[PDB]
Amino acid sequence: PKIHYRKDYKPSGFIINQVTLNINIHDQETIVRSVLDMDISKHNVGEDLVFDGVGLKINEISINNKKLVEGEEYTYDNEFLTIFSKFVPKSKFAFSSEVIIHPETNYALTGLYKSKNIIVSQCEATGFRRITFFIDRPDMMAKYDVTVTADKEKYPVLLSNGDKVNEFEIPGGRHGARFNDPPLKPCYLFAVVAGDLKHLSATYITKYTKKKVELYVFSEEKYVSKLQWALECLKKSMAFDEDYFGLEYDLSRLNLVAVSDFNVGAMENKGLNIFNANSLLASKKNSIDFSYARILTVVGHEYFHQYTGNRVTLRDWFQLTLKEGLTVHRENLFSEEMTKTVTTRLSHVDLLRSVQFLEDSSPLSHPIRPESYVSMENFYTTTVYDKGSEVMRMYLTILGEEYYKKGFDIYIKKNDGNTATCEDFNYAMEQAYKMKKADNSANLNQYLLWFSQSGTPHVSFKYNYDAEKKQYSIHVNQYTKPDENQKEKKPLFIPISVGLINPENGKEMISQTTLELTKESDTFVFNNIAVKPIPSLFRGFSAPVYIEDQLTDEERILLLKYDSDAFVRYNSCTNIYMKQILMNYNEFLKAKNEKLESFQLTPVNAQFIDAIKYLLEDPHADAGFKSYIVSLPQDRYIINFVSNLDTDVLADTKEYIYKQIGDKLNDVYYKMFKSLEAKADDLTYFNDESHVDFDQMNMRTLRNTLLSLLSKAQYPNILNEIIEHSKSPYPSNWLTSLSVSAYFDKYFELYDKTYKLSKDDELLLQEWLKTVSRSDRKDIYEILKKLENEVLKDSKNPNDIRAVYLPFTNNLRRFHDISGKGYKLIAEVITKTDKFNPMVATQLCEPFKLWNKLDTKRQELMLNEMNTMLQEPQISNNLKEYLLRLTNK
Ligand SMILES: CC(C)(C)OC(=O)N[C@H](C(=O)NO)c1ccc(-c2cccc(/C(N)=N/O)c2)cc1
Ligand SMILES: [Zn+2]
Repeated sequence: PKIHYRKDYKPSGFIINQVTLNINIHDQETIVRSVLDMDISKHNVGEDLVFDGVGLKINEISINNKKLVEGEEYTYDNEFLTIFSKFVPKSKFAFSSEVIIHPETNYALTGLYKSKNIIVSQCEATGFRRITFFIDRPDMMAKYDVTVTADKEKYPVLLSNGDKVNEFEIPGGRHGARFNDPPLKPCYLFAVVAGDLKHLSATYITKYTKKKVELYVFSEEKYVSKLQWALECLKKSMAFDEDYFGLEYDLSRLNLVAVSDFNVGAMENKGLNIFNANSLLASKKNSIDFSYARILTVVGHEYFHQYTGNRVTLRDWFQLTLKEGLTVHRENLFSEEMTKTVTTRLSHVDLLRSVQFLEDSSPLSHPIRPESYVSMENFYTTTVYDKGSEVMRMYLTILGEEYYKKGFDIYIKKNDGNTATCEDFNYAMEQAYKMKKADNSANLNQYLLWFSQSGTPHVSFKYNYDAEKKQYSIHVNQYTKPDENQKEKKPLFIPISVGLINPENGKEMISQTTLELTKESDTFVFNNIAVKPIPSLFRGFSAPVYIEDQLTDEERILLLKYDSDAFVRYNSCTNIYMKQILMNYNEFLKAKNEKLESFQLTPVNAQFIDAIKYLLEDPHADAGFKSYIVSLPQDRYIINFVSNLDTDVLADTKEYIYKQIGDKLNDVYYKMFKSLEAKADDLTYFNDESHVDFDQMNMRTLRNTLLSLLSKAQYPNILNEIIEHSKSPYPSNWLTSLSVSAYFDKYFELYDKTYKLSKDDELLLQEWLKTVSRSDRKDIYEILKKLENEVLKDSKNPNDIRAVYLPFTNNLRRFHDISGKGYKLIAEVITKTDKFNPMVATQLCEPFKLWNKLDTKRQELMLNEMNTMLQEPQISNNLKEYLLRLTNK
């Protein structure tokens, strides 16, 4: 297993100036002819000419139109094509080859493959080598001339990068299309699409140069009615980059294409963005509410790549976070601006502190710029993406909006058209930092540690207030636990957005302030503070850290009710919950360990419950925010704070706490559920696909959250509501009716009803599968078997497989069954999947990421299944490398 180190980057000894492709698609095979106009670089030392090439069937390879002979002129081991230096020209030459590939049987969805009746490519990161020979790395920039030929009635629409410069008929019912793309690009941005595609279209006129841009969104004919929202999102995306960053699109046309089989959400191929259907297609009748935020995010994300990734590209894959962290950040700014709801920011903090914090304390922990990799197909992590985005966001927090826009523009203008590294971005940010602090001595050298240091920092606080002096002090400390990446952790540049709240009237006591913590510890002093304040710390979650506020629950309740920052309120509620959870947890744990016949539990803080009621009953309070405060922290967030977690005890803890709050607030819950119905389920714009109300969807979220709480509590005659709910036109509602009916005998009745509603829409059925998978059923294992036999079968669609199993793995009490049958089940699915799609197989490994955090019994159970998987003879390099690192081998 070859290990690539970041320190070992060297430019190639070769140059590829021009690529000329002929891709001829037939039913049983695809013939790929390629001419590479190449040259010798200044770093050449007379080495062999080595091309990447995986799974290629060689018909003929040549140098300068002279046929090459296999044996003494070249060798091919199905991974590398080696041409011995003796036969490699000393100056400009042409390499050519013809290979046969097989998209119809390519189930790994990398390279060229067939998704239902659409031929589609996916080349990032190392997929182009599966199509033809190439030096498959992002710093090999080349021009592209691409011709695609196929059967006309099966594949009337042909697409590739650049301008379509020719269309022509071919004897035998075939046709061809030529695409020339003069600007240089890395090969991972190459794309080709063929199929019977239908489209929606629009023309966008850019803000400053008034350039006309054609916008096309494609899908199969059956789902062409689900394309409208996507087109709107694209328009919104183009406008935002124009308005915020002053950046326009530079090409004449942009195509968006949905396919049913895709490993991730989407891909940013130049002028030809390719989407997982679930991240591009939606209609109000056939999609749940989450689809609309999802499409906005993903469409936006791939668009923003056009600058941060496509025009300014990567030198090497170790710089991945430079285009991904930055593009996610750009997407967050976009989505927060589009939704105008505080839950947008809250949701991505919620995801970070759950999933990413878990990864960062796991054996898989890595910095956002790793020092090494084996399998590139394991490189695209929540750390690189989501922690990366938070690191990119901190630049904005530190600099402020004005100087950030300055710094960002410096980055774009200086690096446009060439490759870049993380240092290039920090440099640009540093220039703005100098201008902001008004001295060229200031620097951001320490900030670079955010790129190299792994692990989540802990930030803790202590306070002093001198009433006579009117002087307030915040003593801050930071620490990162040592791991396998750094034995010794260094202090980071941590920006702490703070406010001081007067507890007597809830007013701000100081102006907007961002504390710059650059040492292991510091003391921040504030003068003329009239009264002892309650500190509002890390507003907007200004740094990706563990926040230890050391506040009393009384202080937290006061912030929850009266603070101005949405995150700090949400975090205060979170912190109150966590304290309660930890307390009830080893009360239950002690009772179990000591086998007590009787024991006591500490009740939920009564004033806390009162504060929740206060906020819920406030008509001006945000519905989305409301849904968060009545929900306990994610299981994967809680696990970060408990050693040897007994999942049964945690389940009992959550049950007690939910019941405690329910016993006091169920009447309030029911009252709100009924009073919210009118506005939440308003059908006024149900048939307007371009009208999306994120506030209204948040109202539905609240109703479905409340209904779930009421159903679990067996609230009087709540089954009546559930039945009525199932008749709602909104899928979010009638799918909710299915899941909440799990606590009643009408479950399988709604099972059949909702299935009949879902079965004729590919994406809707997958949402139905998710709903069933996450149903709180005691017979969930029997139900899964039913899904496998009657619906899933031997589908290789990643959307189907993920829908059936992933939500189930979040069933705390059932997936972590002490028999280990849950671990056994998913491991079977992983091994089965690994035989045709190694990438999705590692995705299915996610439940195991916390294995060393559980109780000793469940640790062993999980470790056994992982070792069983590791011992599969046909295990992929992909899965093997992942499980080896996860199990510390
Ligand atoms: C949700 C979000 C937009 C953040 O991520 C994606 O939907 N896709 C990411 C991305 O950065 N898009 O711009 C993504 C992640 C991994 C990959 C990827 C990496 C390595 C291999 C493959 C591949 N060949 N899949 O079949 C795919 C492609 C896109
Ligand atoms: Zn991306």
